[PDB]
Amino acid sequence: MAQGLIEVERKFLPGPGTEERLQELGGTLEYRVTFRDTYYDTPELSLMQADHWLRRREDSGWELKCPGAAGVLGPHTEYKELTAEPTIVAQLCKVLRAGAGDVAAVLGPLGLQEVASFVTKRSAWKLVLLGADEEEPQLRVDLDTADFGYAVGEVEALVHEEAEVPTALEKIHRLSSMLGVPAQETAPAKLIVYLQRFRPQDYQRLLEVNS
Ligand SMILES: [Cl-]
Ligand SMILES: [Cl-]
Repeated sequence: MAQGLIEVERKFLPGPGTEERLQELGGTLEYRVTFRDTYYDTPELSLMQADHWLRRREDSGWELKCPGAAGVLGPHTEYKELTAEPTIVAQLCKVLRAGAGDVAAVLGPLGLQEVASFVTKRSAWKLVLLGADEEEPQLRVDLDTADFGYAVGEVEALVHEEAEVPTALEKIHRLSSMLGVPAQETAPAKLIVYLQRFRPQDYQRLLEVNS
């Protein structure tokens, strides 16, 4: 189970020189892929309010991201990636305060409805660091373009235990600086931009309740 359940990440807005600097560091373009995700939430965006993200990826399956360090690390920084459907069901019941063995079965009972569906084109780069001669010596950089035109990058470390997260954060920040990402720069998740575009009243309601 070598990869790890915990995503540590930093989103950014790509520029013309991002891939070249990745290459010059020894990074490689591992693949280019296109994937369709459908996201689910209550009409109140209860999951999004709790920094939970539930999606079913075509030809891949369900995933629930939920914060690994809620209240300690800011949103869009660390997520446990839940893919075993019984764990997803348990965590959804927990967050939403509610006999489903699979996620499809729980949507009705929990009041979860489709809130977005869209396709992303991704260039997945990986950087093996120090020729692999260190702990967790691979960082991923995804360069995504959503079908609505939004371009977003993510520098990502996948680790196994919360105790690895501080070091992962440090390495992601250092790689981010080398790719030319301003320290203060933020970039919204694709789903948030989808809501801005196509469900602007939901996006406004989200801003209001999150404050
Ligand atoms: Cl397994
Ligand atoms: Cl995103």
